[PDB]
Amino acid sequence: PVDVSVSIFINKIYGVNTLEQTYKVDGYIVAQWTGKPRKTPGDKPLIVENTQIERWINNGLWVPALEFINVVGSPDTGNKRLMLFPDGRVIYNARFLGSFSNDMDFRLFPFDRQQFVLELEPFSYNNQQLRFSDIQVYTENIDNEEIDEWWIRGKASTHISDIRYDHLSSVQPNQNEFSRITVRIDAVRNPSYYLWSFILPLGLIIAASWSVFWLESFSERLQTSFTLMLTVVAYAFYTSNILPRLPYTTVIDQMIIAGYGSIFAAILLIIFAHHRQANGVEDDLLIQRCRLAFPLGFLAIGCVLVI
Amino acid sequence: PVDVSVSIFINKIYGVNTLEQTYKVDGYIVAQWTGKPRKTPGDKPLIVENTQIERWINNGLWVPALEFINVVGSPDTGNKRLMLFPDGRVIYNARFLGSFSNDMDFRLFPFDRQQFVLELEPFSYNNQQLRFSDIQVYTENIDNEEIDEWWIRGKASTHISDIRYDHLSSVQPNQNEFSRITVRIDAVRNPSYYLWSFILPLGLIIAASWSVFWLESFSERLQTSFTLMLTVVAYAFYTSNILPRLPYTTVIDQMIIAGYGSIFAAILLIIFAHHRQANGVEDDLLIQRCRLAFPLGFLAIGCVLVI
Amino acid sequence: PVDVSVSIFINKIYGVNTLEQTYKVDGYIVAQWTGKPRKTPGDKPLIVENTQIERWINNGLWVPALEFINVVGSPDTGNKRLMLFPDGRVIYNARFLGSFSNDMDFRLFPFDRQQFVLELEPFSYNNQQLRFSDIQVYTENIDNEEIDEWWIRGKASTHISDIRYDHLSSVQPNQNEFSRITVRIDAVRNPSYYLWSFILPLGLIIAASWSVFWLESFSERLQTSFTLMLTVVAYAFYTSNILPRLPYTTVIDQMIIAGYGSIFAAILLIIFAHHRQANGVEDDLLIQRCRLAFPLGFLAIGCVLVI
Amino acid sequence: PVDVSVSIFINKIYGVNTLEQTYKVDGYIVAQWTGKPRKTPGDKPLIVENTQIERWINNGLWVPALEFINVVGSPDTGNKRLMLFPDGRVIYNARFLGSFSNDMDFRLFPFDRQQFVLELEPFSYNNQQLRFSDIQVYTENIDNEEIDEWWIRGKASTHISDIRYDHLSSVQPNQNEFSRITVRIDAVRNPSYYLWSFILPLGLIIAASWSVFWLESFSERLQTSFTLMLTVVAYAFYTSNILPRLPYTTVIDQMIIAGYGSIFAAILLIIFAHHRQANGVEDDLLIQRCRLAFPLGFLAIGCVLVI
Amino acid sequence: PVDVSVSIFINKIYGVNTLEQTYKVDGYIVAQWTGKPRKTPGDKPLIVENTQIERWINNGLWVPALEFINVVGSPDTGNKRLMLFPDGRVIYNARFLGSFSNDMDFRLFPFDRQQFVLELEPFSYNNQQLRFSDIQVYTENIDNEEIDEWWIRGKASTHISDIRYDHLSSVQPNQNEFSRITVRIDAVRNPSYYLWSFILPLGLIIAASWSVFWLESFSERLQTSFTLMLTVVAYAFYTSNILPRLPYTTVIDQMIIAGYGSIFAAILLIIFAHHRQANGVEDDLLIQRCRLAFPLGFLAIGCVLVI
Ligand code: NA
Ligand code: NA
Ligand code: NA
Repeated sequence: PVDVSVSIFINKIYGVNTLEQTYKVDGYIVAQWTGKPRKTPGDKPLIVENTQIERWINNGLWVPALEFINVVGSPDTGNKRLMLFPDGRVIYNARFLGSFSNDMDFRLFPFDRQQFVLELEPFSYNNQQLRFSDIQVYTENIDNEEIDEWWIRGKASTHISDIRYDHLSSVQPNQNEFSRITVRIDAVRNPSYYLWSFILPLGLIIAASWSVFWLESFSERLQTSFTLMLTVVAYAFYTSNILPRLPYTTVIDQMIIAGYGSIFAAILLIIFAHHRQANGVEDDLLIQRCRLAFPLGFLAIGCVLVI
Repeated sequence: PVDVSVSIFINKIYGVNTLEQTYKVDGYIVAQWTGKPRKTPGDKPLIVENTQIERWINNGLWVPALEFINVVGSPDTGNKRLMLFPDGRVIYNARFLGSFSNDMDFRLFPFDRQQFVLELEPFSYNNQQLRFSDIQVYTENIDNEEIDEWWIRGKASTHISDIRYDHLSSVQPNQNEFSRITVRIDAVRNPSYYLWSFILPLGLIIAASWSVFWLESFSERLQTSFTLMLTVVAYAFYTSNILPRLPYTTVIDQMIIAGYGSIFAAILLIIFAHHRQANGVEDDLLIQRCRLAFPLGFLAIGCVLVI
Repeated sequence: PVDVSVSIFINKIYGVNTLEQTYKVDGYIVAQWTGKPRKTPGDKPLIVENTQIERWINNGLWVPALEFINVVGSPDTGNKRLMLFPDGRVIYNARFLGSFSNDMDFRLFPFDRQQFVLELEPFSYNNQQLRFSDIQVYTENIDNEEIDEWWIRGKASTHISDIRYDHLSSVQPNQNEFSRITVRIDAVRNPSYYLWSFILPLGLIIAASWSVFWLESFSERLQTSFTLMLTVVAYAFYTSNILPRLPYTTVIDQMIIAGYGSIFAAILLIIFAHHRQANGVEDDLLIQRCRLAFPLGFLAIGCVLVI
Repeated sequence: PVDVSVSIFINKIYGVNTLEQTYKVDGYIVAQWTGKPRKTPGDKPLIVENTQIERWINNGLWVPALEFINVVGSPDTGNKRLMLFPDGRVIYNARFLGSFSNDMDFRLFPFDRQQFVLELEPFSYNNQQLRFSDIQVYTENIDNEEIDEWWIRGKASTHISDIRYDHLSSVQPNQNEFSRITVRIDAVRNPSYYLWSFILPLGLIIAASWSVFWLESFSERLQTSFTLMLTVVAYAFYTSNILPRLPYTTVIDQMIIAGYGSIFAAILLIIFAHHRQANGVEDDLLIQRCRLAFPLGFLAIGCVLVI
Repeated sequence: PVDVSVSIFINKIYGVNTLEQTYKVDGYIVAQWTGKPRKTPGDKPLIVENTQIERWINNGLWVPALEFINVVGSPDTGNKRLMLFPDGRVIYNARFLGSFSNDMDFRLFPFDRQQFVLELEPFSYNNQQLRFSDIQVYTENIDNEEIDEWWIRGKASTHISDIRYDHLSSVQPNQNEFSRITVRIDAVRNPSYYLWSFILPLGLIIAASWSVFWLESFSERLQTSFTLMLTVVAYAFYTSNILPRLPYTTVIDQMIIAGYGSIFAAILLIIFAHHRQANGVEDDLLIQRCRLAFPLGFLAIGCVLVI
């Protein structure tokens, strides 16, 4: 095979779309292999700029195509340089821009700890014809800085693995596995905006929903609970545009569920308190000891749910 | 005709847009036919990368164009390889990315069970000049995994059928039918998010709407019903952006209809209870036996509507 | 002139955007004219696939360009075949995809009855150099089926007319008129979703707004009317994203107007009832005979407005 | 210089985006200059269709590039004809489609009276090498018709002016000014939809906010004012998506401001009426003469604000 | 190296997207270097228009590619002129259009004072082979005018710095640093729209929330506070689409936080006032001296928070 050395530079990571679970990564790729010795004008290496490499490719120069596996849509490439040394090595430098995708598990939404994965693999040549020697990822632009609400932490993990493509074994009998480079960049979500915009207001809504039992008569406490459940419905919409549709529940969706449960349990308890009287003579105070028991049970529920 | 063998590899299915009834499928296509024996440099097969196939096509090589019938917009193709063996066969490998469309029947919205259809057909050569022998679809990347809220179940159904184009019979007298490959991938929607975000909150709203009859006087129960119907209007908006405009009613839209019906039937019954008095002396308890009859009728309605 | 025969095939009509008054039409166009006899390899006709027609065009073959007049944006063309018979005729087959536009009058919104218009006209050759003989439109894919909320009814109307371009008369003295093909496909909007999502809920809101006069005192009936007008404001937003900005009023906007009018007329009547007392001794029942007169006038208004 | 005559045809103006202050204009451009006499096949003029003009341009034909100065993004050109007469003149006909921009002053929003400006200027040749003789704009398609909510009024104003580019004076010593064509199309916004959707409902909200002073006690009138200010907040959102962010106030934003001012002045006046009692014995009627004075002052404010 | 002189002209800055922290800059770039003397037809300089420069580039002319570092997506270039003087200098004039990005710090949101940064750097040639001599930025189109809600103030700051690329040092031993031009355009946000749309309405909401303590009994003041907190929730949504997700709090988000704090502190104080009675005989006036103390503390909080 041909020993190909890659040096991926990351310019910036931007536009991390949580709803679509995609992100956009800019930067440069510098692939370098070796070939036969060639003659250049002077001792200096030749610079082959874009839209003119095609004359060299139609001349017979071996320029492989390196594609991104996990990309979404066509990667919007820009300028490209094919720098030709006369000692033998050929260097293909290109700028890439594309939307990449990952799994992006969302069990803990505001306190999330994710990673951004770049995958590179030759489109046509397998590991018997093109082998990746090593990659050095230069993430010095975003090594210790925060993009949007994501704090990039650590360096970039590099890994070279041989992926196997069973769909291509009908045209290649034995050699049908490809050398893939994986680049992993960790990212920790900053939870401050969610903490002061969704979590603590909903805690205040929960305390206000607890405040129904301090009232004195029945219609006023029903209207109190109903106008509280209306503003609980108000926060049901706000979370519909910050995280996608998930089979599980996150922290904020569990808080919405707890708000609905607290308010409707209060309404049912108030109804059962009102219809407690068989002949309309009994006072209703024995079941209304939930001024100091219902918040305690709610705190126990929250403490269990945190762990 | 020419016997063409296709091997479609599916990389990932993403972005299933329910409102537009489209979805995006990435992957590779490997078409393979046979031709005259040719000579290559060495015994090894020749690899013809992208943007250089045109020299071979202008030289006179037969490379058919395979289009997607059910695609929406232009399929955003990427890299392509035209691998030439010297024993005779020509292999056209290409990467595709495009938005596909299907019927996507939506009778049961959250408990839906749909399929994703890929259709492939030659654009110009009919079955008398190009015949699809067989297709093996390698859906091993998403064989037993869940994309977004869709759990992909089973393998990919393959079928080769001869479709007939009557619009082209004016230029082709007898042979005007084309061989189309259909690839069917089943998908079952995960109903959990809808279950805890729309169905059970609306059930709590229904019980709260039932709670009007436990009040004691008239103006308070009217205001109770009105502030309940306001939060029923609140959920009328939330469902407007999760499923498209349909002639029929789904489960959630039927629940909205049942909420409106319950609240307005309660308001009309309360009004008729108030105006039951001919001279203002009669008590109103005979018509207010719906504390234990109106929910029973609603449960009967729901049980009939489920089946 | 040259007699050109067109056979437009319609694959699917999708994405009818009411707010933008555009729609997207896929399918194929098959133009066919006649020319000098030519020699082909063998007796079989020659197939000229895409991205290779340019060699024949630079060789000197007459391939006219047929553009779409009413299209929005560039029509996203795909594959194209230039099928050359040796008996003389040249057949240009191409696939088109583009957003088309029409007037789309919206007097009756949910019970609308619209049409989809495709217009085709040569870009450069007038009727003295290129004449459309006839068109057969093969709308067999959507002849008797419903797209989105639009039921396609009937076949496709064909018409050939000579349009006149006065802007081009400075460069062409007498012959400056072009032969345009118009294809009309009727479509009837399915009114069910609007009927059970906007019309009947707003009727229930109207009846609830009528229900104010059954109350007994003043502050409660004002708060009743105010919390009803709030949920009338709630439906003012929902209709803002289903139909564009229009100088006139549709059915649903007239229902919103009637809701505002009913509620504010009720508020003004209640205020005038309260201030009817010169010295605070008069009872207010003479002006509150609108329990059986205000709905009757509203029904008369609606019956007049329907016709 | 070379005398160039332009004849701009306007097909349709669509998609006037008020928030972005852009609009889309379709149509054709017909540029015509004169040159050396040439020989054509026969006496007829030659038609040079698109994607084949490049052979004539590489042959040495002078085809200038005319760009649009005020365009947003790349103007999506379509088909183009380079019609060559043998008597000497060369005619460049092209179809354009692009998003144009203007200042679009918005002092009176619903009763606006705007214009749509098209600017054309050669990219490379100044007025010493290419001079625009005259332009005739053929706006006969939209001369007396209304697009969206904009009624196009009058014809199209034509003007040829020499614009000066000081950035290019380092490479051109004296001749660095360019001949620009400006095309002005007036448009009057139809105010009906805003009149019956925002202006008159907000007037009803204003009258309902005036209705607080007719109540009898304090808590009910506070809750009345609060539930009115809630639906004033409801219309604060609806206007956020119909006009962009502006330093000044339009008519509708002034109505929102007047609604907030009326309601909060009523609340402050009610509070000062309640705390008017030094010992709780005084009646509060002297300050509540605003049943017939507060609307009069509001009418004076509105009459001053209109002029 | 080669001395390259740049003269950037700015046509217009538009579409400053605060949520994405990007902006769009149109205009022209005029690069100019020197080379060997050449012969042109006549004494006049040669004009090389677009899509024909490639013949000169394949002939062997040195045209460097200048890229934008901070751009988002591919910069949508338009027309380009390569003006060749016979005295030796080569002038590359091109039009650019692209979305640029900056840090855009948002500590004070409505009273913001930002800058727009354009960065230009050769893609392939380092400072040993191409050196930027000087840049004159001609921002005369927007020198003293306001774009959208941004008032452009001052001229454009020019700076030439040598940036160092450590990722490219594996292919270049010592010379691996590039000359970058930075263009800084200051912009001050106009705070008027935010001042009369968010700041002063929320101040009125704060005063209305203070108004709870003037009521007389308990259930009415709870419902007062609850229906005030509902319209505080109403403004929590409106600010979600004008500024992005930030770790810190701006002015308006601090006002929302202060509104929630004031209302829930009032609710807690009212609850503690109600449960102040050990046996139900004590009057509650000592803790309700916050009619003249709670606003004073709130004013102290606001005065501290401003500085
Ligand atoms: Na309320
Ligand atoms: Na509300
Ligand atoms: Na919304």
